[PDB]
Amino acid sequence: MAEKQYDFTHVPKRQGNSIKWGGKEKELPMWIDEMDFRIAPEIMTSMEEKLVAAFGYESVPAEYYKAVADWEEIEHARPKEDWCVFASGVVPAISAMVRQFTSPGDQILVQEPVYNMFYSVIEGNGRRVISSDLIYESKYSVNWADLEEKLATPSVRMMVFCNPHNPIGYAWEEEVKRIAELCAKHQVLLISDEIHGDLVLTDEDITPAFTVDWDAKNWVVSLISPSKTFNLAALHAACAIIPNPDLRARAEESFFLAGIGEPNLLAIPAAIAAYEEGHNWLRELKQVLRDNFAYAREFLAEVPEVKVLDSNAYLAWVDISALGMNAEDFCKYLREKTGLIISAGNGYRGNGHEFVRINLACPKELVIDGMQRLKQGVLNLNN
Amino acid sequence: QYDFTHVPKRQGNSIKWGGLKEKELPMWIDEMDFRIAPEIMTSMEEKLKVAAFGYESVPAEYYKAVADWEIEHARPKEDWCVFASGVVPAISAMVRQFTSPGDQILVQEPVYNMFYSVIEGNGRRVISSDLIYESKYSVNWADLEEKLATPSVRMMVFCNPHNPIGYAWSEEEVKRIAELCAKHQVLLISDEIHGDLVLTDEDITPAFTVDWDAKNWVVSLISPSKTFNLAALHAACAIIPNPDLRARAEESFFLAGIGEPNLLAIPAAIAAYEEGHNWLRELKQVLRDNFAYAREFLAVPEVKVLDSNAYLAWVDISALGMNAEDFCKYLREKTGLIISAGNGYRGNGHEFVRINLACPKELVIDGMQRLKQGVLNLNN
Ligand SMILES: C=CC[S@](=O)C[C@H](N)C(=O)O
Repeated sequence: MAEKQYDFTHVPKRQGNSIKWGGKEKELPMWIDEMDFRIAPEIMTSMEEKLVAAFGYESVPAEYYKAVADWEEIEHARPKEDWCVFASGVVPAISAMVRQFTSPGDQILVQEPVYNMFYSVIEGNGRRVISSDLIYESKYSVNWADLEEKLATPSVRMMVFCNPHNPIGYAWEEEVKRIAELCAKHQVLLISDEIHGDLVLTDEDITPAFTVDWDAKNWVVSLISPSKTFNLAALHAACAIIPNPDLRARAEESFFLAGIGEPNLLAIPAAIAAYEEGHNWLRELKQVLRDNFAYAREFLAEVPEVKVLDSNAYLAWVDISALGMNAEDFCKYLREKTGLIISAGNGYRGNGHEFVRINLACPKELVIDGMQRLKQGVLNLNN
Repeated sequence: QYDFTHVPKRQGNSIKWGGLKEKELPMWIDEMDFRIAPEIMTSMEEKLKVAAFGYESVPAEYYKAVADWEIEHARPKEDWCVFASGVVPAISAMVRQFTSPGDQILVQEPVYNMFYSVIEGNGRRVISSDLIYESKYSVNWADLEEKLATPSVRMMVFCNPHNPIGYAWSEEEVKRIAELCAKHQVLLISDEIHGDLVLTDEDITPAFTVDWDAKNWVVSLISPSKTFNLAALHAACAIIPNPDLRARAEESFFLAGIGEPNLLAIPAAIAAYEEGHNWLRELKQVLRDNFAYAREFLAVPEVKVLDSNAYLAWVDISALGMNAEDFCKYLREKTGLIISAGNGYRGNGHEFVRINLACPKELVIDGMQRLKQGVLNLNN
């Protein structure tokens, strides 16, 4: 092969409070959205240098927005640094922007099936989910007429738009300006969560919503973070990109009010290192991930009873309807007999009750064992 | 056994130290100029070597560390305990969950200015039963009960030990307040983030210790952040005896996005609560020393360091007849010493300065001379 500068073979050893690896003998979790790779050693170096030995209150330096705008220029479209505001997390920032830009009672449009934490922060904040469901016929599709009639609804004040879309792994262009343009037209804030934007495995690119014509650029917020990209979920560093100057200043005051406007001790130095010294680690990763998807899509093509969707952005969305069993029970039964743990599609709503989600961001050895645990689980049902 | 003489060299984005002029001495904002406990430090660099930082739950050891630590004071039941990334944000979330917009929320002015940000910024209304200032503050118990009895007063933010006065309330006072709140079905939020830093052996009585008339109406908030110089760790704990109250506050932490620990919060905090007793014992001796050196030097008799039993020195400048802000502004100007104006704390704060003493005695030396220097140029 072409020798990889960095280690994509060795599974980090987590402490016992890890959600993914914490709490049975010979069990294999591929459900929760975090990698099983060591982070880039260039980020590790930045973290270690910061650990000054006194960790008092921290401000957000102009060097953070500069690394952010640079990464987005080099890897995708350069935002203005003035557009940027730090927040400690994507979902935290959404939740605060729900509380800031909508009222209790207001509806918030999503596209089911979608990341299950969207429902929690909309419903838990006393707003109401409305969905222009995604049409499934081995691809999903947008019922645009149904999308427009929901946006025009007076009580529909926000669209939370997954770009690219978890869990179907779909990277939306042109579709994104339409969506922006329809939001603007009906005066609906478009919140573009782009947390998976860097992990497009095809060289299709994501279209950040902040790049839309000024006709609609005043109705958009893009959210990025290094977190899913460099395996730093617990770093609590994200970035809202908000061109409308009043919008942005109001987002920022609510981040403060919520307690998610100030960086923790490593959020600044590690994020800057990722955004400025992480291109080469990512490019290599993307080769390991492409290789894992190929291996998995190919092996499942041994299990004809399931149908993987055509992804274009590391999670595999797998159609298990043929087994004629509910994904919650399948995932339960599959676990108890094989020790493989994958995430049932129920929680993602839409047609999720027919699907399962398998996280392939792990060394190939675990992709093999995983896929084959899955084949075992299927074989036992037919016997 | 531990270093309290050399000031950590911060990166450029420190609030306290970032972007200061030459020859400027920051003694205003509440973080220390000491390196942290090596045992804490250790746990941080071990966690880092994991080299992958995905989602972390809160382990029961975190609540056991917290209960064991509370040796220092009172043992909360481990089930009562709920992680949140910080004290003020959990105050912010409990305001939104437990009151309605327009409701009133009672402080005892003068108090820590962040209490007004979270009360007013959430569209709630501040009402104060001012503490009666007579070189010390006292409580008007008649006034406090009338206000708590007002139907639109739904909550009370109680600072215990009370910042900026530096006063750790009596077991008597603490339970009397909890009885009145419960009498009048007002929720009592006990900010106890300074409880580990009472300089006298006069220990804090955490609101969670009050008995079952009123234990159902209390919430205690603690945190290693002030004690161990960890404001950027984002690790804290709410102690909430009432379980239906506890379950609700927990879902409000999760929606605010403060209910989940960062990559360091859990192991550093467990390190602090399990092994930081000796480090802290030695910190407190450094602080009684600098408090001692501070009051004797100022006794500047036109100012009055009033009796603090817990490291921010609340200094009365009423005899110089100068507004705190205009004073602290003029001080920074000619002398370079930066100190917190009392105005932001409301009450009678505009006649007081707050002075941070958690720095090596040499910086305390330099600051006190600077302050005296200032007081003399006003008279020339
Ligand atoms: C604790 C359960 C919710 S979990 O942390 C959300 C995560 N991105 C996932 O992939 O499920």
